[PDB]
Formats: sequence, C-alpha cells, structure tokens
Amino acid sequence: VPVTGPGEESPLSCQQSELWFLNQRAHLGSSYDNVQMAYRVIGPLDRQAYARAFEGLVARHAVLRTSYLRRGDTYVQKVNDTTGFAVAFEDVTGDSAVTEFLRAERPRPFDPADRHMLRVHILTLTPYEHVAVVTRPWGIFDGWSTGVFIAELNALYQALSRGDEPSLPELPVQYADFAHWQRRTFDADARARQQAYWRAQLADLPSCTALRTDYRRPEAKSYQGSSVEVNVPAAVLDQLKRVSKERGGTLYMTLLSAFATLLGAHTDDRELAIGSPVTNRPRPELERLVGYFINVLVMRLDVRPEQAFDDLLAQAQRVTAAAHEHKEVPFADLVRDLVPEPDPAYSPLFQVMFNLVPAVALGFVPLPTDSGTAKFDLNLVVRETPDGLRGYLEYSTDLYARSTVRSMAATYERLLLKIVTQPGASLARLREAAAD
Amino acid sequence: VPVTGPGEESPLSCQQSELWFLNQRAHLGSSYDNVQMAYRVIGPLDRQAYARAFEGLVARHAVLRTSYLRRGDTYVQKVNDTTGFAVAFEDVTGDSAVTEFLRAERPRPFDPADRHMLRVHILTLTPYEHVAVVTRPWGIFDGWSTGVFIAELNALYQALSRGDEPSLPELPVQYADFAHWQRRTFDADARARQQAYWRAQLADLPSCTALRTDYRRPEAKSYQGSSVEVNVPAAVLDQLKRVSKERGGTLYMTLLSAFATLLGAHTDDRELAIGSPVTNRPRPELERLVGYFINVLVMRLDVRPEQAFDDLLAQAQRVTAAAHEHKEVPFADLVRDLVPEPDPAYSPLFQVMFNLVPAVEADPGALGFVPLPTDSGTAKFDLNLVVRETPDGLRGYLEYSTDLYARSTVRSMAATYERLLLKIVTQPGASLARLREAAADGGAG
Repeated sequence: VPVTGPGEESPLSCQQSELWFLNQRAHLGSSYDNVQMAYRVIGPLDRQAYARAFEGLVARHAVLRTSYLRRGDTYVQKVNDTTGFAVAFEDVTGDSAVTEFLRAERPRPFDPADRHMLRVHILTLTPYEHVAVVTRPWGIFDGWSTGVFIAELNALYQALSRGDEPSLPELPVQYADFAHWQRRTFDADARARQQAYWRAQLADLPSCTALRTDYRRPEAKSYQGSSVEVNVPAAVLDQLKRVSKERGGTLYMTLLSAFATLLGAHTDDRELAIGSPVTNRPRPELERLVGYFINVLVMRLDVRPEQAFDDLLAQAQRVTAAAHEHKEVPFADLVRDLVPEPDPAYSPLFQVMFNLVPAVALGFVPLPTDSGTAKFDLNLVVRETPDGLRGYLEYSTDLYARSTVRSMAATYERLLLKIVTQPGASLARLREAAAD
Repeated sequence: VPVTGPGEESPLSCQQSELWFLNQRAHLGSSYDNVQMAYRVIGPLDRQAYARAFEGLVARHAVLRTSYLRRGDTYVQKVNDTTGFAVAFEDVTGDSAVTEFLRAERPRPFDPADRHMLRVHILTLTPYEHVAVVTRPWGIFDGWSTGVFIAELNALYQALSRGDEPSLPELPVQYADFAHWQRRTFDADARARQQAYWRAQLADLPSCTALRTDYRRPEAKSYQGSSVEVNVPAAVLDQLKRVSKERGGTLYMTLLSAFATLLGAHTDDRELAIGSPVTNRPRPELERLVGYFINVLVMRLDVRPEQAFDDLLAQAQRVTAAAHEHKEVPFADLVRDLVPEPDPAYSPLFQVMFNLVPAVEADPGALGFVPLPTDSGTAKFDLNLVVRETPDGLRGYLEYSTDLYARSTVRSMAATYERLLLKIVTQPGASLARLREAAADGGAG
C-alpha cells in the first residue's frame, strides 16, 4: 500500500544491506563492482525515439532515480524526479574502439548522492548500426529486474517511435512501499528467531574450506578473477527437471546438489558451506517491479562420499526448505555476528557460491563484458534458456589457473548427465564415473 | 655522513611525498599504482641462489626493509632488520597463465607498516626459464634506482651462484642519512624561493588544455588508458644531437620542442604546459644508492605558428635551464598550493607529459633477460610521451587516456611526431606552421 509521499525518506531493505558502498574494500576501489550491460542495435533506428524510450523507462522505475543519504548512524533512500538524466551520444568507428570505450566507461565512479544510478550511451557506428550501453553500480537491481527493464524498453520504444501513445501496465506498489511493509512485518522477533536458527545451524563450522588450489593463498585477497563458460543441452536439462519432480524438489535443489558433489573432489572436509542468492518476492505485486530482492543463504551440506545421491538430494531439499523459511535475515548480519574478525585471506562463512536465475524489426546482439572480478574462490551463475542451460563459472586468479576451472566446468557438465542416468549411486561412484 | 642508529625514527625526504598512502583515490583503490617489474630469466638459474641474492639485496638496501609509521599528522621511516623476508615460489605453466597471475598479484595491497616493501615471486615455468616479479608500491625506488637495483642484483647473484663471497662497493651512506642531510640542507628558504618561482612561472595559465578529442570529456576521469609505439632511427638521433650541440642545447630540449610543435596541430592555445620528471641526486655518494630521487617539473612553451623552430629551441633551452635550478620543491606541494579544488575530469596543472629516460650502461653459460611488457592499462594524464635513448635509436611509447581518444588519432599523432623530427633534421630554419604542414603528408593516416 502507498505509504510514501513527496519529499519523504524511506529506509533500506534486507536485500539492500550490501548495495555497493556498504561492502567497500580499501585496496580494490569503490567502483570495482559496477555492472555494465551493452547491446548492439541493427537496422534503421530512430535514435531520438530510442533516447526518449530510455528517458521514459527511467521515469517509470524509481530505483533508477533514487539517492542515498546518511542520517546519523544509518542511511535512507530518497526518490528523485527524472529531470537531469540524459543519453550521451558518441560516434565510434570499429569494434576495438567500442571495446576500448566500454573499458573506459565501466569503472567510472558512482556516488551514493547520484540522482540517477544509471549511465546510458548510444554509439553511432553507421546509420544502420548502433550500440546501447547500460551501466549501474552493484546492488541496484537483479536479473529479474533486468528482464523487466529490457522488455519494457522494447515495448515503449515500439509504441513511441511511430508517434503512438505508450501503453504499459501500471505498477501497483513502489519499492519504498515494499521496504516499509517489510519493516513493519520484520521488526525484532522473527529476526532474532532466524538469527538463532542460523547460529545453531552453522555451529561448529570451519572458518574456511580446505579446497586444494594451484597457488598458495596470499595473506590478503586481490579479488581479481575471470570466468569460464558452462553449457548443458536442452535434453539433459529436461531430464533433470523430470527427475527433480519425482523427488518432490525443484531444479535449483538438484543443481545445488550437483555443485556440492563437484566440490567434494577438491576438499577433504565432510561439511560444505555453499552460498546461494535466492529471490524473496513474497507478494503478487512484486513479480513485476524493478529492484533488488536477492539475499544470500549458506547451504550446510554433508558431503560424505559413501551416501547415495538420493540421500544427498533429500538432505539438500530439507536444508533448502529450512533455509527458505529463514531467508529474511541479511547475510551481512550473519557474517558480522558469526565472524567478528574476518581473515583477509578468504570470504566469510563460505568460499563457493551457486546461482540459478529463472528463464526470461531491429536485431539485438548482446555485447559480453568481462569485469575481471571475483568476490569468492568460486562462483557459479547459470541461466535457464530455451536452447538449454548456459552460464559461467567465476573463479579467483589468486588461487586458480584457467585450465583447472575449465576442467571443473567440464566435469560438472558430465556430472549432471551422470546424475540423470544413474541417480542411485553414491557420491564417490558418481565422481569416479565423471572422472573420465 | 651516517647519523642514524638502529631502530631510530627518521623523517621523510622530499621525494618521499608520493609513496602510495598520501596519493590515494577513492574509486581506484590503494594498489592501483603498484609498479610491477617483470622479466624473463633464460638459461640455467640457481633458484635458491637467486632468492638468496634478493635477500642479500634486502639486507644491503635498507629501503627494501623500511617501514612507515604515522606519528601525529606526518610519517616517519624506521629501518627494520633483514629478518622476515622470503621469496614466494609458484609453478606456472603457460604465458597466458603468467599474465593472469601478474594481473592478480599486482593489486595485492602493501601496508605502510610492513616489514619489507617489496614482493618477489620467482614464477617457475621450466628448469631453464623463470619470471622474476618485483612488485612494489609507488615511490619505493625510481628508474635510476631501478638500474642500480638490477646491477646489484646481477652482481650478488653472480657472486653467490658459485662458491664465492659477495664483493660489492661499500655504501658510504643510507637513504635515512640522505633524508637527514636533505632536511638539514635548507633553512626554510629554499622551499619558499622555489615555491615562489613555480607559482610565478605558471601564473595566468588555463586550468586545462583546449586540446581536441574524439570523444567528449566525462565528468570524472576513469584513469584507463593505452599506448602506441614511437620509433626513431639512429641517424635521425645523431643529427638531432648535432643540431642540439650547434644551438648550444641538449637532446632533451630538441625532443621537447618537437613534442610542443606536434601538439600545436591539435590545439589553438599559444602556450603549452608540459610536465616532466627529473633526477635529483646532487652528491657523488647518492649516485649508486637505491631510493626515490625524482620530482616532476612542468615546462611552459610558446607554440605560436609564425615563429621559426630556432626561437622555440632557444625558449626551450631557457625554460629547461631555469627549471633544473628549482627542482627541489615537490610537485604535490605545487598542486596543493596552486590547485585548491581539483577537477576529476583532468589531471592537475598539466595533461601532457614528456619523459626522457636516462640511458642505461659475457660467459658462455650466462643468463638472458627479457623485460615483460607491463601495460597496466592505466593513464594519469591525457597524453604521455615517454622516450629513452638506445644504441638502435630512440624508443618509447605515447600513453593516452581512453576517455578521450581513439587509437587511430594517437597513432597519427605519433607518425606526425616521427615525421616532424626528420623535417627538423633536414630543415633547420623552417617555421612552426610550415613544419606542421610539411609533416602533414601522412595520407590521412
């Protein structure tokens, strides 16, 4: 319900506890974590109409035009009018020039006091070829919001180029209203209950995972990394979705179990802590908004090699269900409460992350950009697509070489198929089968 | 003379005003400016002997073992012992893996209160090939100190490889003794005089150059950049030296004049502010130390197109001669005095830098060295020409900000510079405009 008026300051969210400037690193830089999205537009493009489409898209969503102010010991979010935003134009010749311009564009600092958290550039190569550049800092909005952003941009441009009136569904509630609703629902009791549950669940947990690396762990993390591509065919993904249904779980649980089985071949521990970002949209009005609804949970999973993968999958389902009940407490609070002094050589409470994002005339070709960053030792971000299962494995170059991570992705691809074919075997047998 | 005892606190020298923790940037990080020196050691290397040679350097050179501790609103240098230093050994298979390892290791932080201010990695590739990574923060030692460091490393390694003992010339003084002398060798008057000279010399100057760029200038500098190669034949260098000695100047003056003439084709200002780093080692004792002895001086040149090149050469001689007499006050102090509020769009007090690196001065089973190209993709200035003298001619690169320039424009600028040098060689008394239009015969790139 609307509980926000003009000139009123709203608090933050549980998922807004790690935007980009609440996780500052001294040796890395404030803007090392910016998110840049670039597209190539093909065909006769009404450039002014496309700029107006971006203007209207910014004016439609209030997260793209919200500021952050320091009120004593805490911060508040304020909504600004779309006045001031403008799409910048530049004539660029060649692909290498575009790449160099993008590399120069991404690390430009964003400020908490910025009126707009977005930077839009249209690069004019030819009268028929253009490049659209979208840049934001970390913690602004997630992949769901990105798909909504792109779809609404395309619709509004199509409705505005040929002099028509744009027609898009009205957004029922604002993000600030959602934060206000969560504040009054989650004040002091459920927070304490979830914190106690995570304290008891994550008890007697090692501070770090004894994962074997190619290079010695430095006394301080550099957070420089790369990524390698992982691809799963559509038939294997369909078979995974089928085998997940028979066990009463979802595809995310099966894929997380596969990731846990992958990591047991490089560690001697029996308990693996795998972080995982999960969507928290507990209302019908939130499936359409643009914003950050993602929170991080640690999956404490027993990885004894002698247990059959069915038992592992059931244990993973139970752990996810128990964590899905306690997904409201921010991960930063858990880290600061359970690790008072973080060792600068590794990431707190887990060193491996798994992510699964749900499935989402001019021609559009996305421009891949490698940020060259790694917040964890490993990070799996996989996507659901009509032609299969596509994603990347983000690794740290302090500890790992490229070849080992590529082999890890390949054996993960083999492991998914081996799980599909023979789910009745144990983890040791599964890894032995996937060794070849 | 040595006036320092063990475990005694010492003040900071003038060239130490720019190490890393007094020139931090919020969005760049603490370790964006780390100087990674990497080179390939080819042939049979005694890896443990090489590590012992680096340790002997750390023991010999107290700068590589000095800590920096805050005492109030300043910093002091305390010379720790040689205990603690060790060489990290890693096994790397592949040059792309080496490049990724270098990119990851370079931004690893250094602490002001560390016991040793260098990281040495002997990346093992094959039994007869190695990569020696000497990563240090900015301001630890400079190019001349880099040459001294490399020569002493070679001497120590050649002494320790076989069953011999180290035999190196004894160092009469230490950098702490140099700092004590430098703080003694003024009565609060030299700083005032040099500050007054530099504030009077740069007065009535634009806060930024009106140079033409391919792209519009962003609100904040991204500090990303690239470079293009500059190459000059040996004969052209010899003729340039002949012209310089005929006119009563040096090679640096002629190259700076040529650089200023090149920049006139891309601007409408009648004056140019060009920054340049210079060596300050005013003692025979300091000529073989390891340390930081570089200050940055800015050269102001008039580039009106109706004047002959000889007038520009004379003006360059005058300004360079006057600059070397006032090369003690740090450039950071000049920036603080003359620039109250810096603009994040451009570098302060100058956006073009010209650098002339001083020149650097046989067993069957010796080792070969190949300096790995360390292009960090950083740019502190809009344009940065860095050249050095070699027996094969003149070598260097032209560093440009990627926020403003495409590669083709800077490549055309480099070609125009190399053509203008030859035009100057073959035409002594031409005019600036005539030289520019003669050097423009590049066929539009």
